[PDB]
Amino acid sequence: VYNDGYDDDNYDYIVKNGEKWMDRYEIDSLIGKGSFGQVVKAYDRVEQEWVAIKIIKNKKAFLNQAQIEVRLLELMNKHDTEMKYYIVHLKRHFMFRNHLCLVFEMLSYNLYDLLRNTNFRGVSLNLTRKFAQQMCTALLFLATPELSIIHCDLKPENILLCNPKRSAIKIVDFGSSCQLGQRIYQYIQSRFYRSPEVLLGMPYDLAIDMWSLGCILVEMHTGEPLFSGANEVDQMNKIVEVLGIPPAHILDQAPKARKFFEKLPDGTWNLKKTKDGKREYKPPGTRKLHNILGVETGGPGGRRAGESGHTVADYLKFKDLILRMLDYDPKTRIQPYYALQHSFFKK
Ligand SMILES: NCC[C@H](C(=O)Nc1ccc2[nH]nc(NC(=O)c3ccccc3)c2c1)c1cccc(Cl)c1
Ligand SMILES: [Cl-]
Repeated sequence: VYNDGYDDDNYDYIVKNGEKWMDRYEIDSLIGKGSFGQVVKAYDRVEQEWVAIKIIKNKKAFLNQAQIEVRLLELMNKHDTEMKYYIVHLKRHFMFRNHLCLVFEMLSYNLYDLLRNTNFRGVSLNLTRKFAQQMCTALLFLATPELSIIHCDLKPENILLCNPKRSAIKIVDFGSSCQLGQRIYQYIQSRFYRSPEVLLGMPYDLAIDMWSLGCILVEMHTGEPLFSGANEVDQMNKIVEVLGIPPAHILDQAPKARKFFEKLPDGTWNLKKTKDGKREYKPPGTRKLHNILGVETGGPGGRRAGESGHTVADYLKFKDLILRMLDYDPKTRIQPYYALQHSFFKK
């Protein structure tokens, strides 16, 4: 028996359709599972609305981290400006049957579900621009000095539509987030969206979220992850195919440089030597975003040829923004305020 029969063997609450909690919430059903717990849909009798309840796993390490999440959600939800409306709203939280429960405003499907719905053809450049703009505005809000919040797990599954037929989005899952100067983990971010500084074991700041955004925006237009590594070695090799070897000044300070690269007597770096015969990656920097995006050939896979809103000029602007978001140097990587001034967003 776990938690007196209330929990399964993975620390999760065994959800039961129709259950009424605290003479207030009427559980409709389980609507998602993840590493930190479950999200159920529930009707709130007192406020008379549908809400999403995240039931955190009944396990100390999960509980203690989720408490950092709550503090951050409360700090974001109360901070004064209107940019705060890109962040999901925590309505309240309580303990129930030894689980921490967070009650959220109801939202629709995530950006991954949207892509799946197009059969991974990708969404239009116009829709991509709308998501990009909203996300940069969310990132500008997190960068406001009082908050200085690093999300740490930006990816299509954590950006949700408010309404399934409309373009407005919100960011969820601050379960791994921290504030600048309160960093506690080293292996963070989903692998495909993971930044080079984290791969390399280096100190990291808010710039890691802009790296993830760049990866996300390409994926949303092409339908396909930009850097789809099966593990860390493979993830760094895939980044290198597109962007080249990272600059000497970063690798010279990187504790995990030698997991992926080796230093030559001249002071320059290469990828680590591999078995004779064993070709697997394109040579450094020869997989061009120019071709992935199909800038001059009708978009990703030619699928946008002779469509409105997908001109060569449009694509050149989009490509420039993306490369500025995928700068290897977290100190010169484009910051949210300047990204919003990019010609890609001109009216
Ligand atoms: N890294 C995944 C973060 C998600 C997540 O979707 N969290 C949400 C937070 C707040 C929220 N408010 N409304 C939501 N809507 C849905 O979950 C949903 C599901 C299916 C179809 C429409 C909407 C959601 C979802 C998640 C999913 C499953 C379990 C957890 Cl513990 C977290
Ligand atoms: Cl969440």
